[PDB]
Amino acid sequence: PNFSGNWKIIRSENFEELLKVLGVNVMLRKIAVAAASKQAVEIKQEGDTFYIKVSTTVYTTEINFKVGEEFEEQTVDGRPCKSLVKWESENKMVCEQKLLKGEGPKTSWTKELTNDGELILTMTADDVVCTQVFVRE
Ligand SMILES: *C/C=C(C)/C=C/C=C(C)/C=C/C1=C(C)CCCC1(C)C
Repeated sequence: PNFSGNWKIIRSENFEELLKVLGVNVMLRKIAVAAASKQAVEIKQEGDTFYIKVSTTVYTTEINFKVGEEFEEQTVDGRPCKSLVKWESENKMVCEQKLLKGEGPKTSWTKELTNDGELILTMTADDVVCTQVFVRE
């Protein structure tokens, strides 16, 4: 594969419905949808080690992991979790998450590089799947 690059969002679907499952109230959901439309992702991949920076206009967060090794990050709605990334194929990885504290919907995410040069991110809470599509800058 190779996920390395600077990626800019071109499409974002079902993000509000995801936030709704996660308990976010309507006005905040609308503002978060707007923020998501400015999302940028920077990736550096070395073998199965990933450094990922996801940002919007006013916020930035860094995700560092190695495939197959547990790490800590946060769920979409901001709750600390334990995460584990595995490959599903040559160019797709899937992350399963578990809340460090309490209960909540079952969340996960995937990243995929398509043959047409897009990066597809999916984020899931229970039955609801958000799909976001990026292209290289
Ligand atoms: C591997 C790529 C991942 C895990 C991308 C994670 C992206 C986020 C957690 C972004 C979340 C956002 C919200 C929850 C609302 C505001 C808009 C975003 C895109 C910053």
